[PDB]
Amino acid sequence: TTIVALKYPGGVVMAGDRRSTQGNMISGRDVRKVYITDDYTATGIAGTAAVAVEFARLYAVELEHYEKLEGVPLTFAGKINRLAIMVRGNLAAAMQGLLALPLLAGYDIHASDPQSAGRIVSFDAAGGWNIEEEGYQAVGSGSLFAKSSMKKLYSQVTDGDSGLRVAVEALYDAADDDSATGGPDLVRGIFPTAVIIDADGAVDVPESRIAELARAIIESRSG
Amino acid sequence: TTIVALKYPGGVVMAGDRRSTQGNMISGRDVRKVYITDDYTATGIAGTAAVAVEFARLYAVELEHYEKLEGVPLTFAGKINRLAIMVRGNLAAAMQGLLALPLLAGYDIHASDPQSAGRIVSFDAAGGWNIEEEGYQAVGSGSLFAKSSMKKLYSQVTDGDSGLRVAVEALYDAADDDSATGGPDLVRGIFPTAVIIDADGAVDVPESRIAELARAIIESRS
Amino acid sequence: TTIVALKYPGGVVMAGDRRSTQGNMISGRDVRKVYITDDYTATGIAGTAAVAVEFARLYAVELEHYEKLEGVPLTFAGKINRLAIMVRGNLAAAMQGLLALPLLAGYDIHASDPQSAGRIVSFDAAGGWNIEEEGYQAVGSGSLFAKSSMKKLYSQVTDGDSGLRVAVEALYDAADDDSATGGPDLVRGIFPTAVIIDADGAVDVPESRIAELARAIIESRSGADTFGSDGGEKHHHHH
Amino acid sequence: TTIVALKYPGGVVMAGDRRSTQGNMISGRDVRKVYITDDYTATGIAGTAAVAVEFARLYAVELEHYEKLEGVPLTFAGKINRLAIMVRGNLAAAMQGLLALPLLAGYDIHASDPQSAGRIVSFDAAGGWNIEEEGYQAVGSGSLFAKSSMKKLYSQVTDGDSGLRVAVEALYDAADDDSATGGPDLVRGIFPTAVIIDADGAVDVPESRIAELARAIIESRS
Amino acid sequence: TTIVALKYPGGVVMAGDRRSTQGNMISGRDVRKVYITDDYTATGIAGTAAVAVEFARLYAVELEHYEKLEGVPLTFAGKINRLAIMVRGNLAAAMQGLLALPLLAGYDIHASDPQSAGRIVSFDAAGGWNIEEEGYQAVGSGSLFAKSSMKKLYSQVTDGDSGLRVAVEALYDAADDDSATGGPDLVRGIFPTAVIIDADGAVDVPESRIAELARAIIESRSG
Amino acid sequence: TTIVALKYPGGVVMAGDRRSTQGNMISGRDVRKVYITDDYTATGIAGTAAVAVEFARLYAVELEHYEKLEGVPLTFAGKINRLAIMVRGNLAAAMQGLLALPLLAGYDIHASDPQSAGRIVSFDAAGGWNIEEEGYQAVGSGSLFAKSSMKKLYSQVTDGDSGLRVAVEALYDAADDDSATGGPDLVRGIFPTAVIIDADGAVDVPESRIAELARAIIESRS
Amino acid sequence: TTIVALKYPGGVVMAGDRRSTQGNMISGRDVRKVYITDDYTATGIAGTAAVAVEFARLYAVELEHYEKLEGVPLTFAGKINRLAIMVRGNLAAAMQGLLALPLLAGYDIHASDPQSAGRIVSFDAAGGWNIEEEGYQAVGSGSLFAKSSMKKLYSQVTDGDSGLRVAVEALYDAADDDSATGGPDLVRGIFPTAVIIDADGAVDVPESRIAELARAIIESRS
Amino acid sequence: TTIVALKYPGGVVMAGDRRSTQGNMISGRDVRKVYITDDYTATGIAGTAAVAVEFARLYAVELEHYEKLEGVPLTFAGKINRLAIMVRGNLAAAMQGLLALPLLAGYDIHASDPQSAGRIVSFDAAGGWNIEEEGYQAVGSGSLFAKSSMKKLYSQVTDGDSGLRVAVEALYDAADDDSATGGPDLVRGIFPTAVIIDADGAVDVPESRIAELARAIIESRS
Ligand SMILES: *C(=O)[C@]1([C@@H](O)[C@@H]2C=CCCC2)NC(=O)[C@H](CC)[C@]1(C)O
Ligand SMILES: *C(=O)[C@]1([C@@H](O)[C@@H]2C=CCCC2)NC(=O)[C@H](CC)[C@]1(C)O
Ligand SMILES: *C(=O)[C@]1([C@@H](O)[C@@H]2C=CCCC2)NC(=O)[C@H](CC)[C@]1(C)O
Ligand SMILES: *C(=O)[C@]1([C@@H](O)[C@@H]2C=CCCC2)NC(=O)[C@H](CC)[C@]1(C)O
Ligand SMILES: *C(=O)[C@]1([C@@H](O)[C@@H]2C=CCCC2)NC(=O)[C@H](CC)[C@]1(C)O
Ligand SMILES: *C(=O)[C@]1([C@@H](O)[C@@H]2C=CCCC2)NC(=O)[C@H](CC)[C@]1(C)O
Ligand SMILES: *C(=O)[C@]1([C@@H](O)[C@@H]2C=CCCC2)NC(=O)[C@H](CC)[C@]1(C)O
Ligand SMILES: *C(=O)[C@]1([C@@H](O)[C@@H]2C=CCCC2)NC(=O)[C@H](CC)[C@]1(C)O
Repeated sequence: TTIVALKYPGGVVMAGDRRSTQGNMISGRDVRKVYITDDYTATGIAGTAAVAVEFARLYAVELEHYEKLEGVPLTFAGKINRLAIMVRGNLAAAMQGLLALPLLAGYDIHASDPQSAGRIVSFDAAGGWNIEEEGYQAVGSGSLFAKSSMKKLYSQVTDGDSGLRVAVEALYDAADDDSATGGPDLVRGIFPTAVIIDADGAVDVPESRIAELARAIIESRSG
Repeated sequence: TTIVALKYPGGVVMAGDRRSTQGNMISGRDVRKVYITDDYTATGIAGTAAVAVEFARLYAVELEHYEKLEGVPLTFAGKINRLAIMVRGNLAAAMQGLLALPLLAGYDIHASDPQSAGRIVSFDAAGGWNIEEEGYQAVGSGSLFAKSSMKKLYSQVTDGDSGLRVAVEALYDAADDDSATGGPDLVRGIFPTAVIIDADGAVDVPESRIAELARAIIESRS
Repeated sequence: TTIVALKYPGGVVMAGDRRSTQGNMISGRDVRKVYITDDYTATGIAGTAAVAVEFARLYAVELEHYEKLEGVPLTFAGKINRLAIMVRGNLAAAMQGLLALPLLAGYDIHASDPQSAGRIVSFDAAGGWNIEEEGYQAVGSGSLFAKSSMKKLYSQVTDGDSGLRVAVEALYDAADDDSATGGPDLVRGIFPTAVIIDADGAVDVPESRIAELARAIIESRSGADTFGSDGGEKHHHHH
Repeated sequence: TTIVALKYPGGVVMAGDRRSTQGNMISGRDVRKVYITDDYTATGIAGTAAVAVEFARLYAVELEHYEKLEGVPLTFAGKINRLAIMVRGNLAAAMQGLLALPLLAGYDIHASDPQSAGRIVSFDAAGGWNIEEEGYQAVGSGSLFAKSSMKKLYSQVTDGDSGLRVAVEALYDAADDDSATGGPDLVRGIFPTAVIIDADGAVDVPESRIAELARAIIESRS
Repeated sequence: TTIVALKYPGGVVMAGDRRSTQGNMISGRDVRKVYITDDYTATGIAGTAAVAVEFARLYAVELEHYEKLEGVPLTFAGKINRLAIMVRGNLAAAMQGLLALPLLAGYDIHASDPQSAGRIVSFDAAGGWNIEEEGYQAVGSGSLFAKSSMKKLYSQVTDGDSGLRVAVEALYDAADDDSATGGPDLVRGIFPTAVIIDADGAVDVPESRIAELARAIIESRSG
Repeated sequence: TTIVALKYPGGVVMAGDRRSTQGNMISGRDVRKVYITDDYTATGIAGTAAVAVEFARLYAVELEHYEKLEGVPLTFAGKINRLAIMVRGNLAAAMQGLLALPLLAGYDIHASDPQSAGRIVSFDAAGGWNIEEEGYQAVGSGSLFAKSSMKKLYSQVTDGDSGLRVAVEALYDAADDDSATGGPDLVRGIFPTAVIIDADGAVDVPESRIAELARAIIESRS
Repeated sequence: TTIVALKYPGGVVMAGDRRSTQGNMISGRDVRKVYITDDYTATGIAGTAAVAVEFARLYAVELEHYEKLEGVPLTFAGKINRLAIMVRGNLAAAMQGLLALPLLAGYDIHASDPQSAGRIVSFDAAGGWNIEEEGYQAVGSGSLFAKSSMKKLYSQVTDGDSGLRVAVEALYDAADDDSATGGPDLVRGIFPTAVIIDADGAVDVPESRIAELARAIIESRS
Repeated sequence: TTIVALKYPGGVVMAGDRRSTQGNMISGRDVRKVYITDDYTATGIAGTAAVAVEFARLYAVELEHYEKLEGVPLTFAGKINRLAIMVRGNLAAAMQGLLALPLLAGYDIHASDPQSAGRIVSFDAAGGWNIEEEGYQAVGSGSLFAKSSMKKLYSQVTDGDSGLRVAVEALYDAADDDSATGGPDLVRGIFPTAVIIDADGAVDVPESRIAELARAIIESRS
């Protein structure tokens, strides 16, 4: 698994691979690992699928629940805290192998400066969180490969589209070096999924845009 | 890893993938796992990379050693026995994680009927061997996928070329389902290696022929 | 054990073998592993026999329970969630050798496009589920053999009968390679069971069509075996 | 695995199934488990395949080795003792999972009464042996089913052919109840192998004869 | 990690490095480990990030909670006891690898002599506390190097400014000998954080001030 | 520790960091980890220092020993085999926490094409070796960061100087992400060491050249 | 750690060292280990710092709590029992390494004979207590050294001042032989603390008096 | 234990504390840990006393043995290697708890520049050695304190006497923070021992010079 997230001027993008495995066996090729959790946030999760999925589903319900009860959404800091508490609650199970780690991306409508209102937050198994300041982050078995790739490509990020391209290329580098991360599948037409979030909210990136970027990356390296 | 071998009218073909890993990490993309061990035999090995390479190397030396000392090569049965003894000798080390399992393919110049002189032999960790009679075999983490694929494609094998095509497609199916087996890499131009053996001896299959077959398999599935 | 499920234009079919074992011993030859759980869904279970039967029985009760209480059946997504929660609830027991894994097949009456309303969903021990979209799935010790077989035969599925045939052939290939899966028993007349589900609902497939399909698969392999050889050599002859 | 042996008036018959497995997986369908070890004896072996084959191969060499060195074959009791010593020698390996148990069938040319010169001997992991006196014996995971079947069918053995039939039916019952034992495979035409030994020596039973008995048992149960 | 604290005439200073690691990997470069917990106290924490952060957050809430309920802030001794009880409460978890150890610095408004009203308190895993009487203390994997450095530099601490400079140099020595403690990062412009507390209260030291001190220390040792 | 090696047109460069640690403690700042082992080869080693230093020293003696005894140096393949055998010989100790892994760089004087005569070989704990074909390799705790960095920078390598620059930058990237790898120390004036090998032999890269490259990388990133 | 207590005509004195350690490291030099727990009692504690401090603090609160609620202080026997019960309550934690052992010294206002109203009570991990009647006692890693020293010096105790001198010299002897007990630190001017208790109540001994005695002991041994 | 060594213009000095312990108990106050091992070298050892003494004794014999046999002393590099091999030989025992680590100080008569001919070499449990390049080193439980102290005082070393003073002060700081290292004992008149080595050879520093330095350090800190 590999999930990446990066900030660009005016927003944030999060993308994830489609592979699921059982030991060495490829058991899934179209899993979606990045979810829009509310109008301004997306959650990507690595680790045990059952827990990962529950986290994303319960977390979206909890965010909207607060909103309906209180009339206003939680502040970004409050959203982070709720995710952290949810991860912390799974600590015992995690020690027993049901370990799941989310990566949170969002756009803070209340931030002072809009161009930098993008947010990336990582979490550890005990519920510790860290608001990323370096511009990008990644979780999963291919995360180190992805991060070392973004380290070299990040300077090319100037807007949402160059942001998305660097994210897809980082996932491509993760797949190139980590057999547990799925690369673009040209035969079946399956590609990484991605969410972009800016002042207008969180939106799924259309598969055809990702397909085009992936094919370009492949062609480019083919020579 | 996946190494396959299958028999076709007049000979045998053995093909192997190119991937090496360390845990989930892809650590190699061009490893050669199939070796010509003498004029009429090829060995493909799965398992611990260090042990596999050493088995193939020592085994070829042992075969030629006998030939130079005695003036004639070992009978095919003798070749099988030496490889089995070599595997048996690694049993202790294997239980400690140094396990390697070879797959042997050959053409028996002394067999009565030439069209069926092809031989495929598999081995277990204790040195047990079995001369295959169903037409094909495979070893490695992708072997079950490869064998289930060849079970459906084998009736198409009628000569060396259709044999080669089915072998490459079996490796393609193994890579499709086993993350530890490498599929054809069109970006880097790296494909499975293969050896064909018939009455004229063992010869490495040129990469261009495999690339061709691989692209046709991919085109067909898209 | 092997349970398979596959989608065909307009529906879905699920079929299961009949073997039960205790170690190497064959302890049962007529176990039924595929259940109609409601009018539009079937459940096939692999693993610990005791837990498997209980999951199917309790799940059917839970689906009907909701229907009687609320006046309407659960949406397909809700059916999936309930089965996932039930599996998750057995996680402790499963880590202690009581593990069971279900495979769910259904027809979604509320799906937009009827020809593809067929649904196949797999589950892992922790309750994780995945709606299958490659057309087929299988669970049990013979599942890898069944899936590799279906991978090569799936392009032949064009309707319910060809789908049934392919499912039976996949079970046949699983039994051919997995000693824990039972093949067709011609001496006793026992064959895999199957359920077909389409817009008119889930129905058990009659034993006689499955028996016919099975003998046809066997005669066909018998013929191919004689036609074939080992790179030219034939080591056995039928007599 | 299931190997059976039974005495009939004037000789003995030994038959074995063809299945090899690795966990639940069927890894082989034509394995031969019964060997003619010398002119008057056959050995069938169950357990670890590597070791089983070595035993049979080494044992035949040892019997013929004695014969060439001393000019005469070992007495039947001496043949038993050598086999026992070979099994005992594998005891450490066996406790480590490489356990193989042979079943020995023979015809004693030096026995006083020819009609009963047939011999069946079983062995345990420590090298203990027992000359069977009840008429039949079996080894392997399906042995209990085979023995209970022979217990009911043994009164039908009156000569070599009815003995061969009972042995095949015992293997059929073992496969019917033990998933590790292979039944007759009508699709592939593969059947249990058998060896018959009488005053004229040990001979392999032709496959066609076993196929016919197998079909009659199946028809009869159908 | 290294957190240092030292008393100077009239107050106290606490400074912390910015590194977070996962095994040998540097996983963070801008973590803040020193928090102002109330108007007159600061808490620096080493160990498990998740527990560390939760300690500081809950501790700040608990101190203000008492103040709002009772109308007056807790005495300094009461503040120490509350932190000790919180640490003790994590002992079972700590034995499971979730260990966190705080270092408390404060200014006691009720102390008789103002020049020495500065306070430094250390804590062990069982909730034991000790009010430091030798002028400085440190916690974390680089604490012994920091303390041995302050032992030689402490006589130079005559006021809050030289106290801040020494604190920075002790952290510099900790980073020089402990790979788990981060040194000043001149390329990215990231430096240790610090808090100064005197009769006017606790205040964050501006990063620019720390950067100047760090550059000066670096120039000096260069020759 | 991080040691990197990369091929450039006409040769090869190997560079290593200078840090040694004991747990979290920095215990050394000027360790040299890259050695010229003969006129055309360099060895860099990661792992337990006592064993690493021993391996480089013993290996250079072995290479020269052969040369003096036989009158000619070992072929490159033979040099690889000797290093592999030495590593294999330490396996028991390595499972005991004494593990050391070398990285070998060389220039093959007997290679057909001089521009590509550069060689990079990696080794695993069991003595398995692999001649690298992707152009670069790295060993040590910072190796993955270094390899990911070189993957993006490798296309800039057109000669020995750009090759050296990319190697230093890879080490810089390794130190930026791995606390166990030492970055350039501007205060003390200590920098990574490097060896360049081309048709004229292996020569140590002067510290001043490395220092200029390091400063340029630092200025570039700030 | 070392805490000593001894009876003198008319009262009792308790004194403790100032060292705290973490393994071999000296982590503290001014810890106070002897507390006045009520007007007529002092408690000194050895073992886990966290537990010892909590024992002294909770115990003082419990004694005064009883006094305020009931209007009169607990009898000396009651005070002993409360401390024993508190120690017993820590048993589980103590078996887990959180072990602390108190030493209690007091003056019993209700005793018949005032010259001997001094009391010293020791405690074990399970809450067992013992009223010491031999004149002195000590707890901590240096206690055996302190007791053997007091055994030889005790006959010199004739009043409060000589009692104080013997206590300080016993702590001196403990520090002389036990690296975990701190000696008088002349450089920093830190000395053992002490509490004296007689008919007028418990009072802290001024540091200057202890420093004086310590200097005299050192002069004497020089 | 703490043993320090530092280079000064023209030579080197090595000094060690005098304490030996058994658990928390001080079991010795006058142990000598620094030995002159030949005319130009001194060895200081920490760890298990039995093994430490054996090392110093055996090593001095080995150095002189070579000299008598070959007519010339070993080069400094050879002396290092011999000590390393001796340490490596104790690795199995060290794992079992008999761990001893030497620190080597010497003056290399064959060095090009005399003012810097001083040498300091440290060793790890596996026999790994490192020629110190930053001016000083220390071994033992108080070594980190001693090194952090020398890091601040080293710029004061300008000759043999200031180097000896700084070495004594570093040992004083080690004793101040490590209960296992002995400080100057003014009551008994026992101080750290030291060896100075320059072009004229290794000589023991007279106790009176060390006593004066120690008393001055103590008064200074008072
Ligand atoms: C990824 O972390 C991975 C996925 O299978 C899993 C599936 C769906 C969404 C959550 C992530 N988890 C694992 O355990 C695999 C094995 C290493 C995986 C492919 O990495
Ligand atoms: C295959 O068996 C595999 C290869 O890495 C290895 C490399 C070279 C030749 C021998 C075979 N061995 C392993 O351990 C991997 C993980 C399961 C592998 C990719 O399958
Ligand atoms: C299959 O999964 C299998 C069946 O015995 C069992 C029986 C009835 C319904 C649920 C499935 N379960 C087992 O434990 C056997 C051994 C691996 C089995 C035949 O596979
Ligand atoms: C039988 O004993 C069996 C055979 O696989 C084996 C193969 C060839 C000749 C010797 C016997 N051994 C096993 O381990 C299997 C599983 C228990 C087996 C099928 O019973
Ligand atoms: C420090 O103690 C350290 C920090 O990562 C951690 C991070 C943020 C605030 C609390 C302290 N904790 C650890 O576990 C690391 C291990 C080497 C650390 C760098 O020392
Ligand atoms: C590197 O591999 C490293 C070095 O300390 C060591 C020292 C000198 C030359 C050989 C390599 N070895 C280790 O054990 C450290 C910790 C993982 C190290 C810094 O990486
Ligand atoms: C003494 O018992 C000792 C002290 O550190 C401790 C500190 C303050 C008051 C209670 C006693 N406790 C220990 O664990 C040390 C090690 C043996 C100690 C110095 O003896
Ligand atoms: C020091 O290393 C130490 C000494 O007792 C010992 C004695 C004589 C010369 C060799 C060194 N070794 C130990 O085991 C003690 C306790 C940890 C010691 C005081 O440190």
